[PDB]
Amino acid sequence: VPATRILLLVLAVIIYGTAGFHFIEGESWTVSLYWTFVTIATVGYGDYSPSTPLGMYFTVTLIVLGIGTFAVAVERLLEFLI
Amino acid sequence: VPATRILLLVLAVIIYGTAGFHFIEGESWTVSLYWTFVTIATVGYGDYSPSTPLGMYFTVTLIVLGIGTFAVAVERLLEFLI
Amino acid sequence: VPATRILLLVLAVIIYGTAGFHFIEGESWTVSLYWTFVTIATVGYGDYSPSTPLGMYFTVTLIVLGIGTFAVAVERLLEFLI
Amino acid sequence: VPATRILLLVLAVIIYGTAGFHFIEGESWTVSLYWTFVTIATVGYGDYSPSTPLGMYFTVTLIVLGIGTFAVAVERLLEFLI
Ligand SMILES: [K+]
Ligand SMILES: [K+]
Ligand SMILES: [K+]
Ligand SMILES: [K+]
Ligand SMILES: [K+]
Repeated sequence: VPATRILLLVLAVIIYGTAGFHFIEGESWTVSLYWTFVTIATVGYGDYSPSTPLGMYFTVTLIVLGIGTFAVAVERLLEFLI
Repeated sequence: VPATRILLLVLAVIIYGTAGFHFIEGESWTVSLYWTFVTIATVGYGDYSPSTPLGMYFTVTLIVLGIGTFAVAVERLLEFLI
Repeated sequence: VPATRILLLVLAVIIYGTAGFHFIEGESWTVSLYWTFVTIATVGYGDYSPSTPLGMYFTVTLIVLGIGTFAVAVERLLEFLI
Repeated sequence: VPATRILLLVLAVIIYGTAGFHFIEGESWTVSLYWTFVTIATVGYGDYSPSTPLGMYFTVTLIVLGIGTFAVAVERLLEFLI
C-alpha cells in the first residue's frame, strides 16, 4: 500500500478511537486522543481505561482494528524519516 | 497457514484465556474476555491482573501461547481489510 | 541502515524523551530516563505517565517517533549479540 | 539460529530477570518470574514495577536484552506448534 493511504487509514483509526472513548466513557477529547494512541501503540499505561461493558467491547474493536494499522504506519514513517 | 485456520487458532486462545481468568481469578465472563484481548495484544492496562499464584502461572501460559497467535491474526486481518 | 547509525537514532530518541518528561512533567532525570525506555519499548507499566495536556501531546510524539526506532535497534542488537 | 539455542537464550533472560527483581526489589521468586514474563512480553500491567533507582536501571537492561529475545522465541514456538 502507498504510504499516504496508510496515513489515512491510521487517521481514521484515531478518529474512531477518540470519538468512541469520549462518548462511551465520557472522558475529554484530549484525554481520549491520548488514550487512543497509548492503546493502539500497545503502551497501555492504564491511567485511563474503559470501566463500562460497552467501553470494554469498543476497546476490543479498537485493539483489533488499530494495532496492526498503527504498526504498519510507524514502519512506513521509518522509511521517510530514515 | 490459511487465514481461516489462523482465525480458529486465535479463537481457541481467546476461549482458553477467558475461561481461565474467569475460573481462576473469579472475574466475570465479560471482564475476562476483555482482559484476554488486552493481554494477548500486549496492551496490558493493568486494570485487571491475576492476584493468585495459579493465576500468575496461567497468565504466563496465555502470554506464551497467545501473543504470537494474536500477532499473526492481526497481520492476516490486515490483508483482507486493506 | 548501518547498525551504528541506528544506535545514534535511538540515543537521540532517549535524550528527547528523557528531557521532555523531566521538564514537562517535572519528574527526576532518572525516573524520566526509566519512563522513556518503558514507553518506547511499549511496556507501559503506568507507574509514571503524563498528567498535563502538554505532557500528553509530548508523549504522543515520543510514541510515534520512538517505538519504531527502538524496535529496529533491538533487532540490530540481536544480530551482534547472537 | 537453531530453535533450541533460542530456547536457551530466553531461559537465560528469564533467570536473569527473575533473580534480579527478587534481590533488587525484594519480591518473591514467583512474583519475580511472573513480572519477568510480563515485562519481556511488553504486557507491562504495572501491578509490579521497580521502585528503587537500581531496580529501574536493572529493568532497563532487562528491557533491552529480553524483549527481542522473547519476540524471536515466540515466533519460533509458532513454527513448531503450527
Ligand atoms: K506492548
Ligand atoms: K499498565
Ligand atoms: K503494555
Ligand atoms: K501496559
Ligand atoms: K514484527
